[PDB]
Amino acid sequence: GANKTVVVTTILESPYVMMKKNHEMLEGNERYEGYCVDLAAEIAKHCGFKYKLTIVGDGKYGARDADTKIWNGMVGELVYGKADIAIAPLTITLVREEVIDFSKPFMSLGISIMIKKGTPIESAEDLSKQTEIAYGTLDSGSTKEFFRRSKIAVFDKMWTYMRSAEPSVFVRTTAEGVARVRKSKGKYAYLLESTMNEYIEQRKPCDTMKVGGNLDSKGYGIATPKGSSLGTPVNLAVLKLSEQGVLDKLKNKWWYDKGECGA
Amino acid sequence: GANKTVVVTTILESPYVMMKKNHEMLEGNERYEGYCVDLAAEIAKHCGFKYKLTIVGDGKYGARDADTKIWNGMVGELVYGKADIAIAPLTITLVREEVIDFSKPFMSLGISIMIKKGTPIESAEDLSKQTEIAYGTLDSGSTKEFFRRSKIAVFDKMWTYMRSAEPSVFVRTTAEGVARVRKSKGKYAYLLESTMNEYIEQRKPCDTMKVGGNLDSKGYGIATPKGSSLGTPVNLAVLKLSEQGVLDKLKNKWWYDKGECGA
Ligand SMILES: O=C(Cn1nc(C(F)(F)F)c2c1CCCC2)Nc1sc2c(c1C(=O)N[C@@H]1CCNC1)CCCC2
Ligand SMILES: N[C@@H](CCC(=O)O)C(=O)O
Ligand SMILES: N[C@@H](CCC(=O)O)C(=O)O
Repeated sequence: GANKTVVVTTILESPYVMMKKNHEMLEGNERYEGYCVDLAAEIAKHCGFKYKLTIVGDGKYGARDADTKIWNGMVGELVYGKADIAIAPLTITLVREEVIDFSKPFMSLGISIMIKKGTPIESAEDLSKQTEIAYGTLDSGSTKEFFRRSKIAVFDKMWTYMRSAEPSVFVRTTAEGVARVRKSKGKYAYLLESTMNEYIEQRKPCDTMKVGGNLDSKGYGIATPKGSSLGTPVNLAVLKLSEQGVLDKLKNKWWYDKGECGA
Repeated sequence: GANKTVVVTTILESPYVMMKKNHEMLEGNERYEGYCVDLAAEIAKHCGFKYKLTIVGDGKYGARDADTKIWNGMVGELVYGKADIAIAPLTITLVREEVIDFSKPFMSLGISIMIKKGTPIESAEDLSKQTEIAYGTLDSGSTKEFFRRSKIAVFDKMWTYMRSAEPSVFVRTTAEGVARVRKSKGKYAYLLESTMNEYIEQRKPCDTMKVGGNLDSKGYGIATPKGSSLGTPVNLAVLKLSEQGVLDKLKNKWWYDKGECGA
């Protein structure tokens, strides 16, 4: 029927969506800033809809429980009808593609290694061949699943270690993973997406580093419930924004214009 | 109805599809080798179909004539019903997305600069600010369209030069562009996709080089006629192959295992 205000699910993840310092001063969409806040505005303008940004209730990206088969996170909010679109750093994966629609990618990324500066690790192979430096991933996301399902020798070796490590090497939020790298004196390395790694690398106190090549190559897509009428126009908008250079401009805005660690 | 032999349109473009040295000895799909030959085999296996590789009649990727509105190339072969699927380095673009279906990307690329080794050019900006070194693109493709439609200062400046340059800076095939770089003594630079640039860089006589960062960021997708039943299973196959590491393995096979210029 007639156009309705679109409910957008997203996640507090820097620099994609961040609470403005004075958010209690503010209301609605104005509380938030970042790459995905800007992207949401652009997509909405190019598709002719009004929208409401909402932070996913459980603070998760989206995973399906093996027993209950229930989806959590942003994927859950789409699947169960709580939100109309997810505009966030949501990784395109096979298991998700089967239950939600994805746009063509608006940003590329790969799994990558974050270290505290001076940590004697250059690669995944290096991590896998030692035990003094612990390492882990975010839970309820595509990185954890990557290791869990990998049949590649090095990554299987890493997963075999991570799943049984004590204390737990897994974290609830990216900020938690970063905090642990920073506070563990080089004895913890964090496996996270290159995009987030490269952002943090240019933030004070300038004490972390991305090392080695990416472990995989993929992208984030804008997600809609399977068969939603929003899917087509949203996909065209992403392609138009890409071709206009708008996506590149926004990356510059939120990553390198935000750089606090020099050149 | 019942499963039918799938007609695959593709293009002779190294290392994606190449005629085996002894092709006149061979018949059908066995005449060809390369990344997209291997990908076609994998996609067909994972989707449960039989197929016939065919080289696009006009040797073009696909562009729409401004007057007649007729599509040429591989895109034309899909649009007019001559082929069931395109498995090739076919760039995902807005204008194409509106007339054909694309899988999620199976390979990333960006527009890039090829020079003869020793050419005093480091960037697009460098090319745009001089006239002694000519430069151009392939015709009937996404790179030419990129420059034609760009509102970005440097690229508009480049397009303004390229469209009126004499003699023509445009070429019919990638091999032609490469031949011209190689034979023009540093007085021609070629604008082509990073994937093709990086392949040629590792081929004898080892006299070309990719310089500067990419001008854009995008990907190739597997294409089907709009609404075709093949689209869904093909897209899942691409994601599965990505997640299994098969796409990375095939890239290594055809780019770096094929490297003739040392380390
Ligand atoms: O192909 C990719 C990344 N990418 N994404 C995927 C997957 F979709 F997640 F499966 C895969 C790859 C590569 C390897 C195979 C699987 N990236 C792609 S394709 C593509 C775009 C962009 C992109 O990042 N977006 C650019 C990056 C900079 N500005 C926006 C933009 C529109 C045209 C098609
Ligand atoms: N982008 C990931 C979350 C981050 C991670 O898993 O490292 C996802 O969509 O699940
Ligand atoms: N991949 C391009 C062809 C190569 C180019 O334009 O540089 C296309 O699909 O049109």
